[PDB]
Amino acid sequence: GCPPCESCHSGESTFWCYWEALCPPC
Repeated sequence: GCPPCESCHSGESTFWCYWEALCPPC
C-alpha cells in the first residue's frame, strides 16, 4: 500500500536512500 522506498545500492538513487528524502513513510 505504501509507495516503495528508495532502495540504495552501489550506485543509482543511493543518495536519496541515506537522506530518506524521496522515501515516503510507510
